[PDB]
Amino acid sequence: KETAAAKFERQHMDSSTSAASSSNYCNQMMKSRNLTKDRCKPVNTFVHESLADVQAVCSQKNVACKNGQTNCYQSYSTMSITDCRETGSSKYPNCAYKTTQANKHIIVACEGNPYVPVHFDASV
Repeated sequence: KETAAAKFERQHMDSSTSAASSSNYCNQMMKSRNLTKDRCKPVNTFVHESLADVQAVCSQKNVACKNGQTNCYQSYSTMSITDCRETGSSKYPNCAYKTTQANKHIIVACEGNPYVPVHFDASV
């Protein structure tokens, strides 16, 4: 099964472009990233920054998540993003989206495991 981290890259990362190049960006990207495979995902954001810069947000500003959890982080700087929002005519399998370009701070939930001892090697 696809990992949680890979699924985030698939749904949100587009470091290959600096911004949405046209009004059909979302229609194309929601389809090519499989976000319209079985249903039309309603709202989705793509981030036009390097994978290193997006992963770095996990060590930036800790803020509360929408659901009340405490593992969300907000980027210190704004980032180039594209908001994809379904239009009213959107009807699976013919999903349809409005593309909006923005420069905003992103807020993402991060997961990992702390760097801790896992084996005892020797003493000296």
